[PDB]
Amino acid sequence: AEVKLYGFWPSPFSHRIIWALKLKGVEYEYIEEDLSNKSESLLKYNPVYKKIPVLVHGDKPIAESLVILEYIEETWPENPLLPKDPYERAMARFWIQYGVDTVAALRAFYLGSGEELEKAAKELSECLKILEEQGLGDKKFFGGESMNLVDISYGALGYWLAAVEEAKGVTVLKPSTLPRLHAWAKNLDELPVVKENIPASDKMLAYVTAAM
Ligand SMILES: N[C@@H](CCC(=O)N[C@@H](CS)C(=O)NCC(=O)O)C(=O)O
Repeated sequence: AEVKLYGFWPSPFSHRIIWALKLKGVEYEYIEEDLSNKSESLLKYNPVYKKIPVLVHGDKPIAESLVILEYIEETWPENPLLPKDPYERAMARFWIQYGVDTVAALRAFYLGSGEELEKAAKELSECLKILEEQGLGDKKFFGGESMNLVDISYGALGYWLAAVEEAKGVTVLKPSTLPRLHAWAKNLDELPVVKENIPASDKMLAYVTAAM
């Protein structure tokens, strides 16, 4: 109500927006899209990309999850998900942009097989070690003592990557090699705002498996 969210159930890109809206207490109408039979509404609201998610606020559409998250932060500023200091805001945006590199590494791992899969697993691990060492550090959350937009952007490193790891038979994010990032991902997975708003583990696995 007031806000509509066009999504796809198994997509972390959609889950990101749900978490942000719940952290802001904003009520929304969720519309599930069939990506092989896209609604007329989705095609009208996101003509450029024809992708979910799309947030519609008072009949005006915002596409692209990272753009939507910034819009939510600016439109409902209470309970900030970005810091005030411009430098710390720039560091948040920097690590969100590093998410592009992370998604690419996740994608190569997702698609890898044989000695390719072992390559991509090693490269994903190296990508995550940089994120852990230079991004997260010794903080409980990327946002410090509470989640910020960076935590939301990387939350898929828990439930989603875990499902992919199971399907692939290879675990990359593990406590022995990434103790701080693994603890972060586990803690985020156990947070009610996340745990209540991701698919059941069995459904998530079933999905990634199929996709493969
Ligand atoms: N950069 C976009 C990516 C979103 C995206 O890739 N959405 C996929 C589903 S996870 C999609 O809608 N694909 C349309 C299609 O399958 O043709 C974002 O962050 O919102």
